Amino acid sequence: AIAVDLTKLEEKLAPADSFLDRHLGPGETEQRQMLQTLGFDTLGDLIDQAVPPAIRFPRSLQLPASQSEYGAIAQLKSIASKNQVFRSYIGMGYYDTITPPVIQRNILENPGWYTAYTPYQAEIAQGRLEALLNFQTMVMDLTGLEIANASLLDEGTAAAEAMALSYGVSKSKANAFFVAQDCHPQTIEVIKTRANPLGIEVIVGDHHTFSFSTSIFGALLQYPATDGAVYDYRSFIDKAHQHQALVTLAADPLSLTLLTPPGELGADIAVGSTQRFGIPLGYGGPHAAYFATKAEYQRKMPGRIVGVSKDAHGNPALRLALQTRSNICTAQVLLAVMASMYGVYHGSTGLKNIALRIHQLTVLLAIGLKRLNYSLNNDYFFDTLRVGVGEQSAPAILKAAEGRGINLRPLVPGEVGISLDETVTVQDLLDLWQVFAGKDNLPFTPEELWSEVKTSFPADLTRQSLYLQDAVFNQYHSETELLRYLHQLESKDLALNTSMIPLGSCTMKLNATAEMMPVTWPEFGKIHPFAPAGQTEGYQILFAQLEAWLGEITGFDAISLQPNAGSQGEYAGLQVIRQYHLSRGEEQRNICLIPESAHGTNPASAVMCGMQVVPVKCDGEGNIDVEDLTSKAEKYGDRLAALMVTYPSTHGVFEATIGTICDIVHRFGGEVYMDGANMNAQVGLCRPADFGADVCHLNLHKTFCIPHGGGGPGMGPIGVKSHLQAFLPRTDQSIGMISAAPYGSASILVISWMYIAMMGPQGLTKATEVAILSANYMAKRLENYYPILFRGNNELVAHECILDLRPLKKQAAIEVEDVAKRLMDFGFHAPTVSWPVLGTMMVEPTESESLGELDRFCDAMIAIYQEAQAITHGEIDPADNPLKNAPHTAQSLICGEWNHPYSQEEAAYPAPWTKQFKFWPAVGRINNTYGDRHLVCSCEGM
Amino acid sequence: EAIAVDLTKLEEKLAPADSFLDRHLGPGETEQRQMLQTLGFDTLGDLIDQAVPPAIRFPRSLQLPASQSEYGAIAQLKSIASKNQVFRSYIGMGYYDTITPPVIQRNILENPGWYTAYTPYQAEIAQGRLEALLNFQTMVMDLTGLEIANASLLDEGTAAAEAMALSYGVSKSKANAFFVAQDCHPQTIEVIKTRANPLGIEVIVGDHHTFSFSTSIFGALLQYPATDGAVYDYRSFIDKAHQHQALVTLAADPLSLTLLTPPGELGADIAVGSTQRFGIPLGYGGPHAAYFATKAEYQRKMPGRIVGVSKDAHGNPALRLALQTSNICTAQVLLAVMASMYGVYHGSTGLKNIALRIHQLTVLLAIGLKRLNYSLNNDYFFDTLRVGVGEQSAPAILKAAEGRGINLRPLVPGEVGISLDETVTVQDLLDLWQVFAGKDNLPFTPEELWSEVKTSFPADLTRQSLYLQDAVFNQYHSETELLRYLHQLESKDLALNTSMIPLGSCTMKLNATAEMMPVTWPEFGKIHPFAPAGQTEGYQILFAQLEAWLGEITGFDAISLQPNAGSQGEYAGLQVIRQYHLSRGEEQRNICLIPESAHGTNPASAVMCGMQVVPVKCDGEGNIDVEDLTSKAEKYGDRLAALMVTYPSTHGVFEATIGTICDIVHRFGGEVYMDGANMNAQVGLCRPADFGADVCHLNLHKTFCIPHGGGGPGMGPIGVKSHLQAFLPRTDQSIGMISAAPYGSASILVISWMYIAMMGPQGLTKATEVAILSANYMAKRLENYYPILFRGNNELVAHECILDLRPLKKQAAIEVEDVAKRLMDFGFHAPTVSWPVLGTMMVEPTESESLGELDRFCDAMIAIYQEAQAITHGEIDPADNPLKNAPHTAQSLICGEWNHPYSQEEAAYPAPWTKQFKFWPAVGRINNTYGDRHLVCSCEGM
Repeated sequence: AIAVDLTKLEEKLAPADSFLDRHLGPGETEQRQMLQTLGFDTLGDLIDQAVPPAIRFPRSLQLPASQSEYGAIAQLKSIASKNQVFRSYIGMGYYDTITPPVIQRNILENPGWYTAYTPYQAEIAQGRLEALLNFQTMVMDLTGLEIANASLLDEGTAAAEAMALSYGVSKSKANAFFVAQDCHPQTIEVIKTRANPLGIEVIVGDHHTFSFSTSIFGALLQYPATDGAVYDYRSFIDKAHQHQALVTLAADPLSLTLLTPPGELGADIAVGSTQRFGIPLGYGGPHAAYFATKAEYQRKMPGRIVGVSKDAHGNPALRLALQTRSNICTAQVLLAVMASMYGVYHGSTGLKNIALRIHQLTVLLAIGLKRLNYSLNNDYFFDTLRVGVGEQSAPAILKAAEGRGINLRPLVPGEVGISLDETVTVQDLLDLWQVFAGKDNLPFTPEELWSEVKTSFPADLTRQSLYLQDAVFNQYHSETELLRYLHQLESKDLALNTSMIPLGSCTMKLNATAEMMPVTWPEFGKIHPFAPAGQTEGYQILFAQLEAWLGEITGFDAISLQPNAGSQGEYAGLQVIRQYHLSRGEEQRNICLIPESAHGTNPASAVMCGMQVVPVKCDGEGNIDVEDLTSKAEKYGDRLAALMVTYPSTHGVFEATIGTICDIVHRFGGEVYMDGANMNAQVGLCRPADFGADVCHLNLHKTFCIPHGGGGPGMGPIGVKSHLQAFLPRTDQSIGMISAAPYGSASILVISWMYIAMMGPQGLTKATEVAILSANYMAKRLENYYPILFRGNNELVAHECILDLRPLKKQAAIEVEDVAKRLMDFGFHAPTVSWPVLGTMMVEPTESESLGELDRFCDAMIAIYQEAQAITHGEIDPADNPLKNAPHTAQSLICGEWNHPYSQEEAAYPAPWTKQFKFWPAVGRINNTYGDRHLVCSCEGM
Repeated sequence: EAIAVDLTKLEEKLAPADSFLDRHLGPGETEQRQMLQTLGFDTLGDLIDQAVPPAIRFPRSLQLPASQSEYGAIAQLKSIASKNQVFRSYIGMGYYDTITPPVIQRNILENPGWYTAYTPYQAEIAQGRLEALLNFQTMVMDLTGLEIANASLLDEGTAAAEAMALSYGVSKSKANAFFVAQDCHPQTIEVIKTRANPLGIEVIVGDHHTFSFSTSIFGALLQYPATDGAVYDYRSFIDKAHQHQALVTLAADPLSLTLLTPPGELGADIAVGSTQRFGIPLGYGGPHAAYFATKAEYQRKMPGRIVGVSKDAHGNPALRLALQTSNICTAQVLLAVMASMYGVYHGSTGLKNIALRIHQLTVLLAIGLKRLNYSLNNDYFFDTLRVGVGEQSAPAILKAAEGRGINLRPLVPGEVGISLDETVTVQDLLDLWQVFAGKDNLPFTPEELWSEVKTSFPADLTRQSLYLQDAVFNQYHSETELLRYLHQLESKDLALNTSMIPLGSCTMKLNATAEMMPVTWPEFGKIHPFAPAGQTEGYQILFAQLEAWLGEITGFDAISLQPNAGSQGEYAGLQVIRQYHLSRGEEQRNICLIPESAHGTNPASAVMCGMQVVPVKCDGEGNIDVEDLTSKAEKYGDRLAALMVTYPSTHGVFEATIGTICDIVHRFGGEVYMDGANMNAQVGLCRPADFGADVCHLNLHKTFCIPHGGGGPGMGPIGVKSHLQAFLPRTDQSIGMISAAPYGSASILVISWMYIAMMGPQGLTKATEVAILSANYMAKRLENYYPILFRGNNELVAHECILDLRPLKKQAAIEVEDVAKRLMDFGFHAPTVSWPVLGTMMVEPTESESLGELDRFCDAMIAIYQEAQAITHGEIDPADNPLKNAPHTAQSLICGEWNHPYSQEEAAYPAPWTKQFKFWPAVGRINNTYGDRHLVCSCEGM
């Protein structure tokens, strides 16, 4: 009414700063130029010919009008202010921690560290690869095990991965997995949810009293336990081995500075969270989980691993190793970088002092509580006490704590848990004692307790082995030293603050500063995921709005924000479809149709969901073969569970048959799952639910601006129709838990909230249309040099195109890898290489890159084409030329004798923009086969 | 408490926590012991006893709060900050809220790559900030319509005082009066009067309309728009002033100049103002870059620094500081960079739209206030209304406003001022109307007023000329584009995130992340400097603590935090001394003794203070000649105002005679002023007040961690003895105002508070001691290669040493400049060149740099020594060698023919560390003489 009058007044005013104009690369003049090149009169005409009219969304998205960056920040601040930052001593796998300011500013808030993606092009990712190598080394050192990966999603899913590995290397027919009842309860739920579709029996009970009478293939033990108790697990481990089972310890890595580590205990696998290595609570995440095991299991290791290899010059160089190896894809790289830098900055001595101090404060707390006549049940503990208070006092104690802004853990009636952490001071101790005392004057003085403190553990739990002894953990302890180390690593990596990284299937669009800013507000970053609901009302509002907006964008009736990667979204989606068929009394439906062009996460997820994968052929033009789909649907009619489809296709094509395809699947009793990684071609133009999908996931780290983080973090929320809503993961019928935290990595959800709020309905749709314009523009510019492999109706692509480089191989013996490395010399990260089609490149510019930048990339590809033609025409040595020898380091050009049939200038400055700004490749071409032959995954190798 | 001290004893029993001192210091205990052994001492304490004269050694610990961790100090400051209230201030008076584009906040203001280097003395490794400054000059020239502009001044009022001084210098008449319009901002008037006082300049303050020109003036200052908002046509006043041989300065709001006819077109001779509202936080006063623009004829008369376009050795364009009576040194570079990036990001169209919108909202506001029967006094305005409400209503309106978190400006009884700004929304106007209406239901609807708005100005005030038409202001409007432009410029510059910058007299120590963080908390950054005291209690506590702490460190009885540079500190100190002599009835005391080794700011400040400078000899050993001092003090006995002394000397030496020197000055009736730029050799070891200084300034941006900013911002607080306290600048006896804001750049004072709070008394003293250790270590390493020019008693230096490079000139025809450029090829910024002694380098490592870093720098100097020896010995051409051809760009090594008697590898990788990480000089050696000959100070030239 008045808001309406004001809104109308505001529209009369001179135009304010529109975030849309900062998010888009091409402005209106640049857009018109691109349309002229394509032969289209208007953007509307292009879009009307690209998107099949039938699936087209017939109206504007119903979303709030766009806000300025300033206004959206103000609105979110108001929301955030409703959260309450307590001192949470809840524990359960999340403990407050001090992020060193230098790491917060120069990594977490530095787009040089958070904008690149998975290190597919290793020669221009040595910086984050080194940080990941440090992460692996820290994990190996602390756990006492032989190999570790470059992170998993969270503790619970890492434990589930340990269950999967154990099942896979089992010698027996055992079908049961033992889970100690004192694992964190969310871990137990994640495990059960993963075991269910596989028919694995999960036995949950006291590890002291497990009979080994039912055969098990593995066991999971918590160290220290969820209630804080430290046990000697050696005899359990011995018996498990006698019964042909592997043992996984979920072990707190900070505690391992003091306690005998899994490796020395005889454990086969160790998992856990590195959250308390300086990563914000984040109301659940993101935090890098670790996974360590024996070298003999390396081929079964989930996720990615950094290995030390050598380059063309014989110099040490890092790369992702053993890539032939779970459905995990995007992981938690940025947070693994942060955790390893926490280890670098603190060193072995600093880390140990952090744990010692925590343990001393906990022992002191215990002594004081004993004097207050409370019962203390943990014989030994690291940071966590189990306190017997009685049913009558427990609620009153919890309430008194809350009165002082403190949360404790309700365990069982009459018992309360307290977990201390790096933030705890002696003043916090006093608060706790006064809360338990029920009065401020205590029967002891704090200092007098110290003489009674024994902080030692028994010999059989006392660690003697050293850790973090490599120079990297000792050399960078001044702030200035770490600043410089971070800077030198960062300078090796080509990220979005340098040039466009046109990775097909990845959507490397703008990660706007205003979107990133709220992630580190304490009101979002400092909340424990299991804090009482009364303290998290701001997050509640954030979730409700995001659920509504993503529901409107996808057309789905219900949204789950829990899954913390695309892979997890797919898995959650298939789990809900499975639960749906069971709810109908249709237990025999386990066939999952998957087109041959699908992302590899798809069939991996289906198999984890107990489904049998049946491939569906692609036709002559690369599209889903409808006849073949129909034939297979008919054949598996009684058993059809699902079709997993990506729209537009992984070929970058808008198939007009998508509706017909969904009808066929439904006709034969299946559900339709849509992989939503290509949603950047859809938003505002079409909605998955409207054309027949029953469920989809979204990659917020592709389409909705969560940064690529060097390979994580992501979020993979799912949308479902009403008939599936009852089965969504918990926040009688739920599938259980998919992620360890109820809302996964909640803190980063503010990024996508900010994007939607600043773009508004017209803005979001314009972004999609420009993403499509730019993809078609590059295809048009390059089509005479590299065949465009797949095109849709009207000869248009969607948001990405595939360039066929196979002719270059035939004509000049030039490999796709050669072109990828040569682009480095032009100052560019290669697009997606050899997926979904071997020997090709899939290029996705997104809407955020300017025409000048698109033209530079096209000009680079055209120059490389002309270099390849020189080889073809025999105008230069086919084995010794810039393509074969790329990337060219400065040292390779400047040092030693130059024996090539081309100039150093041709090598380093092959385009004029490189003489304005030169990005230097840090190492020469990395020998891939050598690194896999000789797996070296720790700093000892460098 | 009691209990508090008991918690302290307990905490001390715990395992050692992360201590900020160990992050601040470069060398740890092991490294310190190694350095001490090379010096022939066992302990640092024993070395310090020999370095500092026993007579002046502070005999106890500093009385300061015990050190806090980074986490604890942040928490303490946060609780202080929370006592400030962030209102919507429409106070105006030269400060207007503005939106700092998040991308600029994150990637410049919060990026140590932009804030850690200092003045661009070595242009070849500072092209990035030099370009940003060129953009700033261009922006100022375009908007003001004047021919030249500098690279920033300290604030608006001092810029106007600089304009007064320029006008005085060029006047040929006997005119002694300067006219200041009474509608200038009142703080501007007081700064002007304070500067005019010691020079005997008559300041006439009155209505410009009625100034008679009867009294001869040399200059006039007019405010545009006026402080009460009114926009006047100043052409006729300017014409009359010129007929009376006076220069006219307009203090002109640069945002308003997107709409209003600019000073140049009006006939103005000089334009000054603040660029604060180009996206710089209010900062409770600063820091903000002021501008100064004038006609080309007055170019050798311009205060401050200016960037000019020149060319390098290869003929390519390159920037440098050009044209090397004002005392200004450190300016506001970082904030000039921010303001220029605001111009780059918004462009001419964007800036104009921001101004148009503000003006439209202001016209809307006035129309509504009129409908409410209020009197609107400004015929024309930009953003500021003068509202007649009557004496009775004014207090109730101001209070109602405060009730909604709004500050208005009390002008005169019965009149209220309102200045709108970039943050203002239609919702804010509604609040304003309701506050003035005294109720929420208005007799009009917001939108219905729009038909009445006439936002045009008369033709004589309407700007037609264009601005910001250069490509740089058009090409970077997407966030991705600006991110990449910022990153490219940043990459050209060598800052503290790369390597040590051992600039003598500059103290390039750690600017710790924890110190920098609170600068951008809204509770510090978003407060108007003239907000009511009730809203700034957090700042009140901050100032009181900093004053107490700096008082304890210096031994002085009172501290003024107002002066916003070392130069301003010196000037404020001499003003207080002058006022002191006046208060005793001793008007004839105007002689200022100044040793010949003093920083050039010293005599400039003395002259601005109406004093006659008398030099004092420095002896053969480099020290103040006590016999000469005594003779000059005797000779000028009855006229002696002051001695300005630096301790330790500008030669880096603790003179044992300092106390005797002070006694002599006092004996002859003078005061002692100490230049405190070398306080990094003093903290905890001696105190100026204790050995006889009456007043000193501190450079917070040297000794106390405020970052160097690429050449600003700084703060120069002064400490005085009790007998001078009455005369301190205002926040019957005060000297008036030295800075435009009562606490200068208040927001950056949190940096020094954080440093002191985290270091504690032992930490601060250890820092001083390690700074002395490291300087001595370098001197010892280098002494057989480069003569150490001045040493104290016991053969030790203080915190810096002077390397004599003059023999190289005699032997090899090598200049200091050659060595400075060659260091670039080793990855180092040169130390201080040719000051205080021509042909030498003064090296100050500070305590924050590691032994490894100190050793790399010494090793580089030793390799250069050997390169010079090769020339001396005829082993390499004396004209064609790496010293003469430095710095070497990558392109000069890679492109074209290589015709040198040394290899490209010897040029680019002269030391092993350069093969681990190489910093590339962006340009070759810049031609200095050519640049000054052909002064080009705008983007037009490059």
